[PDB]
Amino acid sequence: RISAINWNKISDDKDLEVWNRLTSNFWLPEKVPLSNDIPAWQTLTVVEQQLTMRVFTGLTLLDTLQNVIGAPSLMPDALTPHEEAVLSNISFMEAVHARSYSSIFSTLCQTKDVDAAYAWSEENAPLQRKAQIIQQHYRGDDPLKKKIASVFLESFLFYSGFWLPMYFSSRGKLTNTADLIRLIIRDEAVHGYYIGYKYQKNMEKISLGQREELKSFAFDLLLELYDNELQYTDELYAETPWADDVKAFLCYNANKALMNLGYEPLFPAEMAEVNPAILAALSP
Amino acid sequence: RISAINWNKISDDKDLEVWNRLTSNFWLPEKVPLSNDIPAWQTLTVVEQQLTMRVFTGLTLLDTLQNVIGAPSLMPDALTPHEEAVLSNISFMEAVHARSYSSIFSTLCQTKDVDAAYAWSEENAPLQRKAQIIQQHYRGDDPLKKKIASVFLESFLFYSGFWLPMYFSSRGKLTNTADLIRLIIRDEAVHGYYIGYKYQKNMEKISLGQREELKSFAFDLLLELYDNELQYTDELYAETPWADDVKAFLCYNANKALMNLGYEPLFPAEMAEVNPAILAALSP
Repeated sequence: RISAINWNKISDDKDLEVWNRLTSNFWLPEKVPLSNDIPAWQTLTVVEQQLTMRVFTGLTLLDTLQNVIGAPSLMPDALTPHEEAVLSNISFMEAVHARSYSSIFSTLCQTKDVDAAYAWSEENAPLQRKAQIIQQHYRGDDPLKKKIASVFLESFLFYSGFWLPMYFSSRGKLTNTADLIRLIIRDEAVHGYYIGYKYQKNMEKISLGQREELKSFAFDLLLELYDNELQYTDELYAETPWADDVKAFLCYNANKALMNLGYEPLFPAEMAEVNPAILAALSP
Repeated sequence: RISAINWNKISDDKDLEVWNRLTSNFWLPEKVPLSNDIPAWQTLTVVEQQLTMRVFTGLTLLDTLQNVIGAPSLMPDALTPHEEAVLSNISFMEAVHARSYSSIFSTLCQTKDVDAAYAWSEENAPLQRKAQIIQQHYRGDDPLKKKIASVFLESFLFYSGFWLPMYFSSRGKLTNTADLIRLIIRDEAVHGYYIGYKYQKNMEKISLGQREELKSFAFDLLLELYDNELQYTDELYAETPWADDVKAFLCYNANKALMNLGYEPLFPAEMAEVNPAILAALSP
């Protein structure tokens, strides 16, 4: 029996707070003057241009997965009708994120190179492995594992890719593209926070034993994704000097993903130390 | 095997056209200065105020249904990945529509009266009947009937309710609320058009016999919804002089719903003649 939603009877204030944050943060890639990055794009080497297109196709895959499978898989497990509505917004904004990479490709890149990057992503084992792992949990019957997987997608699995536009930005290149990516991050960080909040809400109702099983599962999953991401990073950044920097940014974000789920960080400061210029590019 | 969406390889230009129309038309109820309708609200009679709250709770139910069940039920039947993305936007904007009625209630109405209207909608047989009929098709296994039902929801079933704010607007009352409703209509008319377009695309592939069965089904369904809507209208508008005007507006919109599916109108001009002031309020 479907009932008319009532936003003046909020059972969890967080639902309204996040509804408002996400909807007031609405944007489209057309609002970013991407074409002003053409000059900076021309100063990149062929290897750097290839890297960027490969990175971006990978991010597109993850946003597409989150739009088509991820956010919708969370809907049946919502605690409130307002959460269900927030999830529809999350799903829609994931399609906006995905669409934005095509906006970048269209402005900056040659079609032959973009198509090569799409094909490379179809064949890349580490990329397909992380897509597969997350998808498996979204298709499963355990609602708490779906939320863990979602938080790891939103707060960890994009960041090997987000590093690169932030790096270019710190060097005064592709600054409009970086503005777009910062809009994506602004969404993803709220998504990871909210879904992690809901994970913790749902955990309030389950047994002490299952809580212990899930913490242990969360740590194991993150370690496995982390290992696979190191491999993905090596294959992306091989012909650059940046792999170590990317890896430190992975550890930094891995700790945030854990904190969104309510867990202590796994990665020590010496592994998660990000160049101040990268941090400055994130929050300019 | 999920693949990264590519918006520079559009297989149907309509998908991009509608993506752009709907996303560029993004709005939120907070952008409408609803509180400026408080004075006009105070000039309405108790009977007129009750009518309005009842009308609006009914519309909220239908938007909630379309967000939670309707638009998502169409996703598995999409012809293209871009259509899937447009459907996520449609679903999200239906939640925005639903949320907007709570914005109106919060600004203008007393909570005790709003709650009475919600309860009245739970008990109203004609309202629950149209929700049930549409929901049955959304839960079925016939993708073409889902689209027919959706077009009738978007291009017909809201209009007994949309009449009232358009009427008030023609009389210089609740003009900000009417602006909000016009934003809702702007979305619904595009939704009905696009889903009707897709119905016709999908029909290109089916047998002559099934096409005949579906036309006959569409006419029967619309006649049945029409009869039920006359009853809903009688129960809403009983203590007003407006029932006949509302009914003519129903016939007018019924013909548009049919045209969105590619069919000829059923209702003759003498049944579908809408007061020019109402038409003017729709397109001011």
